Amino acid sequence: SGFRKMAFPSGKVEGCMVQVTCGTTTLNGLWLDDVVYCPRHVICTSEDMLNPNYEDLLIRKSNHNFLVQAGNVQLRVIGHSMQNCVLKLKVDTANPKTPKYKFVRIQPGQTFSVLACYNGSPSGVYQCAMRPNFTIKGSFLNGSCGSVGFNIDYDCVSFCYMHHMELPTGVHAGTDLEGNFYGPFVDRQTAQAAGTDTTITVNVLAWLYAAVINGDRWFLNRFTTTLNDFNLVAMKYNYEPLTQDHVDILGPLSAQTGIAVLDMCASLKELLQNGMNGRTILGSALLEDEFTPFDVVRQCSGVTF
Amino acid sequence: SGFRKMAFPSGKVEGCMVQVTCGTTTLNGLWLDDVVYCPRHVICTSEDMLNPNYEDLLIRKSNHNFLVQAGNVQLRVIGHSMQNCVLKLKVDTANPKTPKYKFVRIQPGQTFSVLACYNGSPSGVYQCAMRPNFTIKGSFLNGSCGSVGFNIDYDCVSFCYMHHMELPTGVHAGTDLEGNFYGPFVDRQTAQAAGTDTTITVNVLAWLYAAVINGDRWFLNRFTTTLNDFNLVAMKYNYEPLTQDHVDILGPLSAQTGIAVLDMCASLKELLQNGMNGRTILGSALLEDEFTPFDVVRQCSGVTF
Ligand SMILES: *C(=N)[C@H](C[C@@H]1CCNC1=O)NC(=O)[C@H](CC(C)C)NC(=O)c1ccc(-c2ccc(OC)cc2)cc1
Ligand SMILES: *C(=N)[C@H](C[C@@H]1CCNC1=O)NC(=O)[C@H](CC(C)C)NC(=O)c1ccc(-c2ccc(OC)cc2)cc1
Repeated sequence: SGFRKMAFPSGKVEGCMVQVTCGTTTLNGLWLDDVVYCPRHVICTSEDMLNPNYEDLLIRKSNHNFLVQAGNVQLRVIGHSMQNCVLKLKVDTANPKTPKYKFVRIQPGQTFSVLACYNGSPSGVYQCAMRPNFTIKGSFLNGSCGSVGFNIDYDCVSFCYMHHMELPTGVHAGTDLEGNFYGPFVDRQTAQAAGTDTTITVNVLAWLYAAVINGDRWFLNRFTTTLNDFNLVAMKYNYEPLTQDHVDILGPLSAQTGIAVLDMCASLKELLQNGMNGRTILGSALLEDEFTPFDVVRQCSGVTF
Repeated sequence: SGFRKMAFPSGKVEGCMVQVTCGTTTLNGLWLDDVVYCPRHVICTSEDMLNPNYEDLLIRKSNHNFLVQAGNVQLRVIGHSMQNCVLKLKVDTANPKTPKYKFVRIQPGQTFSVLACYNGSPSGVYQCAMRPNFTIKGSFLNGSCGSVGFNIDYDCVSFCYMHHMELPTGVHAGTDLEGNFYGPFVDRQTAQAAGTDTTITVNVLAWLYAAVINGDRWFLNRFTTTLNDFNLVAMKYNYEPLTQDHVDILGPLSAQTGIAVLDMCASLKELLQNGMNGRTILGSALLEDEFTPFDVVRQCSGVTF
């Protein structure tokens, strides 16, 4: 076929989104069993987010101060607690649409689908990678907080991300579903540095394998290299160094296409220091690093759920 | 925020996908009310697709020759008919998950979401434009036929596409939900020409507006132009000519950003004949034409469903 950035089907996550209102602040919550999960800054006014003391702010809130709405039907809140940067609301009704689910903390370079939501209603779905510097390059307007990132394994939804804020550079930051931020970020309206981002080398190689499978072969060169030699050029171009663990993850793709990983590194090497000369690869004029080796295999093998 | 290629949430379409088996051929069908829709080449063997006589082939088929499966539950087929290149199977049960829906035939340049499916099970979702030459640049493996393209307006699903085949260039071709192909294509395994594709000019301009809204402004130039002058360069670069209808569609974006459409054309003009000099716009080194002016407004205004 061809190759597109593909999100997981979002139906199972759609059935879990609700609207959470505290005071005049509304955002999105995730309703699983009899618990609703949402960012704790739902309790902040505009003035509060400059420097919030979340413990002090939450003490002024009671259960009935939290309005939780799914569709035109509301849940009754019978308990609340704050875990790290997330707030957990105990409701009197278990979500009849709860899928089989898990909470996972992903690693940098891994990918996931985002269901962007407003007022508890789904708006769109897109695919994201967790950058090495633990930001994501999303698309998020005011009110999008509480939108969640997830993967699906057959029938099981692994939630890995919930959106909390945008950085000065315009990239996005958030937490796992236990409320622990990815990266060194805090939920406060203050200027925060993400630090140098780097290109996910193993993902770029997976994509070059995807290119070969789909007929794009012009970049295949006549050289080879070593891991240390390639990593010398990786460092110069802000690419993650490649390890034997990464070569092993690329192994299935190597063995299907007959191109040794160190040969694919030599092709990438020449691309890095000679550019693309105005050509394209899989329809892009840049090297794409937001497909994992697993994503490539899924798309080229037609995995279903 | 930022700007990504965004698909509609797919939950409403997920509830409509089934598996259709005739003989040893299996593909995807769309179950709406008590009718299942699927490509008519479900009735073909491998040898049949070289030169099929679909009327002759279908006459040998009875209702009970069609196996329709949703999950581990099956539908009983009580009628069949062929409309253009689609087959309609009447079943004894109306889909309890049928959304409010409509069948629409889209225009070239319009966009839609694709729910790629295998064996009746959803695999992923991505966003597509109908090219001016009536192909789509999808991602489709064997067994993906019957996967459908759609848009969503609040609660109503507009089905516009169902996948039938891949072309020699690797692009994809299919029908509306009445079985009429987009483009000059036929459902036969024979070499077919799509003809010269061209770049959707109004979509490129919408994306340049999206860039300005999201902080990318370097391409804003000091020149202007006229419609005829711009179209002279559009023709040279295989861009659709721009009409007053297109300027009018761009009007809301013009009036929000304060950039006259003819000024944005002059910037695009210089980009076309001077290139991007190795810079990027919204993270791309190419001019993107698969966002409509409506898609830009939706993403920058947070439309929900
Ligand atoms: C959830 N509803 C929103 C989602 C964000 C809105 C716009 N795009 C988004 O991703 N979350 C919030 O508004 C956050 C609330 C706090 C309590 C975490 N805050 C922020 O998203 C935020 C924006 C900007 C800045 C910032 C940038 C630059 C400088 O100096 C140059 C200072 C501060 C901080 C926090
Ligand atoms: C549905 N299950 C598939 C989806 C396609 C499979 C692989 N990628 C796809 O999009 N549909 C089919 O296989 C079609 C059945 C007929 C009856 C429409 N046929 C084709 O998809 C097809 C592939 C290739 C060619 C072809 C290409 C080049 C040349 O000469 C250079 C001749 C023929 C024709 C049809």
